[PDB]
Amino acid sequence: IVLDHAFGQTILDKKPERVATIAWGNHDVALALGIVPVGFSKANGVLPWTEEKIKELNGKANLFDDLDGLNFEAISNSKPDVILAGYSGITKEDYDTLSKIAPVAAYKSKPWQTLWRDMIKIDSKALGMEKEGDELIKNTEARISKELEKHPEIKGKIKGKKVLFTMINAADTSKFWIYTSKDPRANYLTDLGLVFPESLKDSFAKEISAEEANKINDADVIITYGDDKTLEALQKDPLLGKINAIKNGAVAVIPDNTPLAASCTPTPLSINYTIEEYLNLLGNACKNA
Repeated sequence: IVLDHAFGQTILDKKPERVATIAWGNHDVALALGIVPVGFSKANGVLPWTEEKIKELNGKANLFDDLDGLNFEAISNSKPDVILAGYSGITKEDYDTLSKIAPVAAYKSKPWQTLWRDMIKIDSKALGMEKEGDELIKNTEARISKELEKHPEIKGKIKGKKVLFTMINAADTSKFWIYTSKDPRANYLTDLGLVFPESLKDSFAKEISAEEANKINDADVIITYGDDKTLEALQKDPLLGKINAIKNGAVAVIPDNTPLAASCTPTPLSINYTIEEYLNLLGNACKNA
């Protein structure tokens, strides 16, 4: 197997008997394909849906201690035939260091800029299951499509609505992050029927000033990580409270440090697990748009 990526070409094992994954989501792609990794990146350490699939494949979860950074000794100790990194933020040196252990399936373009469909495409190809990658993508799309046609009143409230995904901190509202269309969590919203406003363009996210906030003023609905005081807080903000979607209360707050929060960057396993919960949260927010 030949694989082209941001760092060149990778000769991969057609039948990898031992699979390691790093970064976010990559393990879910392997797992959704019936492969239990010999080790995958510990999450901030396993999400409910990742555990559910591991159990269903009669496996156990082996975790790399990837919090402070890549654990090169851990990945090496698991003895992989392939390292899945289709969605990751690896640097040129990361790729080189990792390549001394096993062939690496890196992202195609730039760090942290891989849509959930491409993540499957790269990770499945690196496992010698490119055709099965097609089916996984199709099955995942079917799950999304049948959820929206299943609840036409939620579909009706959210379709056509312009949306921005943000990271806002109540501690500091002078600066906040906007996720771009190259970000998997933002682009996922377009799979749901939402659209991007005219003020979005590259990177996966960009810092913006609250003065530049009137550029985000053409969004119908806003999504951000937060808590039960987030919306009330943003409405109280001298500048951010003047924004359309915030003023209207059309803000979808994803509870920070919950499984729902992690699923925002979608995998076929996470989508299958949290889409009802995610649509319900979006549905109510878009009611205020």
